[PDB]
Amino acid sequence: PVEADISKLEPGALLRVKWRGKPVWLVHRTPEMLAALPSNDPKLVDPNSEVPQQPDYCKNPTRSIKPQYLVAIGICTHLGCSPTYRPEFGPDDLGADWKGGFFCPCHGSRFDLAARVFKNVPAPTNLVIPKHVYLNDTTILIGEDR
Amino acid sequence: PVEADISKLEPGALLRVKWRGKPVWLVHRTPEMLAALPSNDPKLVDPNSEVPQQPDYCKNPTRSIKPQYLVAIGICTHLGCSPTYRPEFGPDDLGADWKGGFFCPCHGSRFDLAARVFKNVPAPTNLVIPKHVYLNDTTILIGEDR
Ligand code: FES
Ligand code: FES
Ligand SMILES: [Cl-]
Repeated sequence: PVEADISKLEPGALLRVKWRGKPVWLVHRTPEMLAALPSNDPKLVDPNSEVPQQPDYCKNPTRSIKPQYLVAIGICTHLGCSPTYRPEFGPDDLGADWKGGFFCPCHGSRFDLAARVFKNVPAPTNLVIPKHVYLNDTTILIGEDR
Repeated sequence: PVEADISKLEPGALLRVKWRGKPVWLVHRTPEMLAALPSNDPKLVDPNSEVPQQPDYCKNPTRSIKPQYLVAIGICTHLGCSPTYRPEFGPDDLGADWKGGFFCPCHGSRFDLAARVFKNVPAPTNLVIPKHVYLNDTTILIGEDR
């Protein structure tokens, strides 16, 4: 397992740590980012995380233990590129209704800020969330849980 | 880093985990084993761990964070063989005054239960102790400390 120190992870920032040769992202979500997540539901493939792409303690609307932080494996579920992080709302290239999320540059799959995949892109499932647990408020252990 | 679950490590037992290609041993020491350590001092090369073969939080008489468990890399400091674990006191082959420890089969180097090397053997230093930290009472994370 690897320890992720989020003590300096500012609002909207993304921290990358390596685990089992894979990139693990930790995103500090703002209330604004969180407020828009439910609105994505109708446009998502698996808004309720029914596909087991995460431990049960992350099978929820924000796919996380705490709303303030998203923890997920930064690998596209289509073929494995690493998606770009696009937290800004409504950029011209992604559409005015874009509420922040991730965009895979290899074949266009899109995921929201709970790493849930949108309908009709090559990726068929929400990004994988690894087992993890908070050791304390500013330290998340990735790879193992209680 | 590598997690070592010592929840089932009984008194006197030794757990082996692999870290960076190296064998890491975790030994559950009994009070009897601990009681005998100071007596080895006069016969040891570096009883106070002056040679930096370990992190500072292990630079002490039991070369460990807690007395109950010894954590060390199981590689002989002489030429690299893997020492045998000999916890029993006074076996005929090692001597009646033997208080438990390690015996390297390749050229006879001896180390005590704090992994400290005895005088006049081929190995010149105490076995290396890797950086590590307790995640909780029965879980040790090897390869990192904070
Ligand atoms: S690898 Fe991500 S859209 Fe194909
Ligand atoms: S390698 Fe251990 S005594 Fe030589
Ligand atoms: Cl081994």
